[PDB]
Amino acid sequence: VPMHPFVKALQEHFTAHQNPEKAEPMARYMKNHFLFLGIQTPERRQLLKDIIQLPDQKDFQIIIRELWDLPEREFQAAALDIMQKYKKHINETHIPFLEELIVTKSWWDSVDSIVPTFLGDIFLKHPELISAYIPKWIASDNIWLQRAAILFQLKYKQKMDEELLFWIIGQLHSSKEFFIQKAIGWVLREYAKTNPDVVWEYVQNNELAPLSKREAIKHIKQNY
DNA sequence: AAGCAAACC
DNA sequence: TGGTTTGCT
Repeated sequence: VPMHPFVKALQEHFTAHQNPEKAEPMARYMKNHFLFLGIQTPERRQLLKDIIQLPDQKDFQIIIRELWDLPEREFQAAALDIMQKYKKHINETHIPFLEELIVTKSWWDSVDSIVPTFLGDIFLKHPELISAYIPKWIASDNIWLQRAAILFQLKYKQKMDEELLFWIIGQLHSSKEFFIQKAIGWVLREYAKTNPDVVWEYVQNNELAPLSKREAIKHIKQNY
C-alpha cells in the first residue's frame, strides 16, 4: 500500500477511470504477465496530468518505486512518465536505481522505455563508467540487462561507439533468446541508418543468428 | 509531425 | 511472413 500522497492520489484517480473492456486485450498483449486497468497512453497521460495539477526531487525515487510495486502495468508506465519530468536530476548515481527498474516487473515495454533514453543519456555523459556495467550485464544471464547493454546506444546515431557496439553484439550473438536476437537486429538496423557500410561489413564478416542478420540488413541489403 | 518499428500472431 | 495496433522522436 503506497504511502506517498502523490502515489495514493494517482492510484485512486487511475482506478476511478479503469476500463475492464480494454484491460483484457492490453494484458494479452503483454502475454498476461501483468494486470491492467485498461488505460491506454493518451488517457493515462491525461490522468497523470490531472494529479500534477510536482513533488520535490528528493521524493522521485520513492514515488517511482511505490508505483513499480503496484499490480497494474499502467502504474509502471506512469512511473516512467514521471521519471521523465525529473530528467535534469538523473545522473550516474542513479544507474543502480535504473538497474532495479530493469530487473523488476521486467518486460519489453518497461525496459525499452528505460534503456535508450535514461541509460543512454547517462552513459553519454559518463562513458568511462560503461566498463563497470556493460560487461556485468552481459555476464548476468538476465535477458533484460543484456538487452540494456545492446540498446543503451540505440539512439546515438553519429555518437555511436562502433567498436563497443560490435563487441557487445559479439558477446551476445549466440544467445537463444528472442529478445536478445531481436535487440541485436534492431540496434544494427538503426545504426545502419547512420553508418551503413560499417554495419554491412560487420554482418558479412561476423556470425549472427539468422533473425539478427535479417533484421539488421532489412533496409540496406538492396545497396550491395 | 509522421515516419518508423517495438510488440502481437 | 507480413498485416495490425500503439506509441515514440
